[PDB]
Amino acid sequence: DKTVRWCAVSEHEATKCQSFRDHMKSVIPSDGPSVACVKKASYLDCIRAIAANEADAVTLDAGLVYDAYLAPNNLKPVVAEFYGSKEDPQTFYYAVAVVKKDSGFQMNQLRGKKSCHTGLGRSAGWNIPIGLLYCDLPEPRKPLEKAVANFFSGSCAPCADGTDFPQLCQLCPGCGCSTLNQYFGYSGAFKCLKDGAGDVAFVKHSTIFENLANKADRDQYELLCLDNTRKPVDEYKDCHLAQVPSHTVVARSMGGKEDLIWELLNQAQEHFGKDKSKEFQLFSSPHGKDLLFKDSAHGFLKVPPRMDAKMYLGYEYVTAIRNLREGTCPEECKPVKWCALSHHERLKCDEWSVNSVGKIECVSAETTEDCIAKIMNGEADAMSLDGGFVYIAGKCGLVPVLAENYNKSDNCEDTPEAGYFAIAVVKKSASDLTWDNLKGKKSCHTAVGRTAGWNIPMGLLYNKINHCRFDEFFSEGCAPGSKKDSSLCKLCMGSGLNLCEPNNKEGYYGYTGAFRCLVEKGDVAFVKHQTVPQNTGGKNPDPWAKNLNEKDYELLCLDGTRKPVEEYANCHLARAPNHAVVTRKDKEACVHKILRQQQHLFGSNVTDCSGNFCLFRSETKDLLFRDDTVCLAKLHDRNTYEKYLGEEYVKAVGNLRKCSTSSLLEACTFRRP
Ligand SMILES: [Fe+3]
Ligand SMILES: [Fe+3]
Repeated sequence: DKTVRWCAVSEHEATKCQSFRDHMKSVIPSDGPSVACVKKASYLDCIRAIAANEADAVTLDAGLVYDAYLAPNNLKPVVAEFYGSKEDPQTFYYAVAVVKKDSGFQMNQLRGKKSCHTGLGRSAGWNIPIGLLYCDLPEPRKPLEKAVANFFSGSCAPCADGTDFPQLCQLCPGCGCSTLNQYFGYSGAFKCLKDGAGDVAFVKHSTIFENLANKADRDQYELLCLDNTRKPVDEYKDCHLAQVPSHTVVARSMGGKEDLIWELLNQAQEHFGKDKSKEFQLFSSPHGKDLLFKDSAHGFLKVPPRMDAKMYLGYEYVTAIRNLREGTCPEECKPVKWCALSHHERLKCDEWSVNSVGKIECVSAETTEDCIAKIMNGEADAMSLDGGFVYIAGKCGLVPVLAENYNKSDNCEDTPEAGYFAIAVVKKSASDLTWDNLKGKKSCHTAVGRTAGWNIPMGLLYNKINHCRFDEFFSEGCAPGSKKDSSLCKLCMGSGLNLCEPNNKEGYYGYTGAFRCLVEKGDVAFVKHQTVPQNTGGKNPDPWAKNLNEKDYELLCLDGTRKPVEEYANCHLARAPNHAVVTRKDKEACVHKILRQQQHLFGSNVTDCSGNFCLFRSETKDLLFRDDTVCLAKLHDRNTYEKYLGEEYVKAVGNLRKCSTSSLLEACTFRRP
C-alpha cells in the first residue's frame, strides 16, 4: 500500500498530521511512503485502533508502550525518537535516585528519609521509584500516596492532594502542580536535593548533568544502586532504577508495517527534521508542543526487529510498572527456572526438576537467543552457554555465575581452567586440504555464534579475506542458525522447518553434529579438541559414529601442518573460554547457591548414572551442559562477561562485530551501545 496511517489524539495533532502528509506528498515521489491521518480521542484509543488495523503508528511514553504491549493489543516498538546527535543519539533516559555524598544510607534504607519527586504520577519521579519500592511500602498500599507518606518521613510530591496526604508536601507546602513551586518538576526536585530539603531526588540521569556545571560538582553527589551500594553519578549506566525509552513509535506485531513506518520517518527527518526546512518541521508546530513527536527530538532510529516491549522497556522498568499496575505483592530462594534448548533438552531438565526436590523448574525455547531473552525478561533464570553466547548475554546485561570445568582434578569446584581448544578437523584421506585454501570447500560448524564452531575460525577467516560473506567463501556448509537461504544451511540434515535450526532437531547442531556433518557431507568441522575422541572408538554408539576411527581424522594447524587429533595442544586455532551459566544480577546469589547444592547431589560424585540422575551425564548431545562437564566451578572476581572471557576472546569476538547476524545482539547493543 505504502501508506502509513498515523494516529493523532487531538485536533491539533490531526492538524499537524495533515500538514505532515501534505509536505511529504510534495517531496516524496509516488513510489515513496505517504501518510494518512486518523484522529482518535486518546492515546488508549489510538492503541486499540492500531490493533484493529484501523491505524498503523503512534508515538508513546514508556508507560503506554507497556500498556500497548499487553493482551489484546500486542503492539511492539518499531521506531525510536532520539535526542542527541547522529554520532551520540540518546534514545533512553535513566531513572536514578540521586543523593548527597556521604549521607549514610542505601536503597534499602530509604524509609523515613525525605524524598523529592518531580510530580505525583510522573514516571522517573514516582511510578518507577514507588514501583520498585511497592512491596517495601506498609499495608494497606492502596491508596498509594498514603502508603508513600507513611514511608518517607516527609516529601515534596507536586500535584498531590495536600489535605489528604499532608506528609507528602513537607518540603513544598501545598504541593504546587505549577512551576511556581520551586521544587516542582525535574530541575525543582533536584533543587530540593541540592537545597538540603530532601535526602533523595527521583529524577533522570540527565537532570544531574544539566543542573551541575562540572564533574567536581557531580562528585558531591552519589546514586543509589539497587544492590544497596552507591556509585558516582557519572556511573548512572551502572547504577539506575530503570532504563526508559523516551518516545517510541509502536505498531502491530504482525503486519505492522514497520519497514514502511521507518521509511516514512527516515525520509521525513531528511526533509523536515531538526534544521532541515523552513517550510515544515516534524519537531515543532504553530498549533502546540509535542504534537505527534517530541519537540526536543533530533531524529529517528529504527528499533531492531528482535526487540519486543519487555526487552525494550527493560526488566527493571517492567517490574516497577507491574507492581503499581497489579497493586499486589508476593509474600528463602526462588526455585531456579532453567531454560532448556527445545524438547530434547526439556526432557532432561524435567527429570532434573522432579529429582531436584522442587528447587529446579524448566522453561523451553527453540533457540539459545530466545532462551537468553527469557532470562533477560524473567520468564527464566539460568542456562549454560558457549562463550560466544556468554559474550552476547553479557552485552544483554546477564552475568556468568559458574563455569563448566572439564579437567579432572581433586578440587574441581575451586580450580579455574584456562579453556578448551578450538580445532579444525579434516579427514586424513583428504590429504590435500590446507588451512590456506578452504576456499570453495564445505564447512561444518556447531552453530552460528559459538566459539569453536564459529567465532574463532570465522574470526580468523575474516582477517584473511576481510569480508563477511562466509557463505560465498565456502561453497556450502552447515552452520545451524544461519539465514535459511544461505549455502551454510545446505549440508544440514534437519527435516522441514528443522533444517538449519540451532537446536537438536537439527542433527548437525553442536560439537557432535558438526563432526557428524564432517563424516557425512563436509570437508572441515570446527569443534573442540575433545570431540573426535568423544565420538570414535565406539564411545558413541549411533550407527553413523560406531565404526569411526580416531586415526581416520586429522587436525589442521595454523602453520599449515597437520597433526593427529590427540595433538591439539600444538595444533589448534585458539583457546576457548569454558562454557558458563548466566543469569540476571538479581538471581546471581540464588543461582550460585542452588547449583552448587545440585551438583553435590547429581554431579560427577555419582556412581551409576543408570540408577540415579546425573546432571552432566555423558550422552551425545551436550544436553543442558556439555557431556564432558566435570563440575561447575566458582568464578571469584571474573564475574562479568569481559572478565570471565578475557581480553583475548573479547577482542576476538569484537573483531567479528561487522559480520554479526545475531538479532539479539543488535537489540541489546541498541539498548546499551
Ligand atoms: Fe516526565
Ligand atoms: Fe563451545
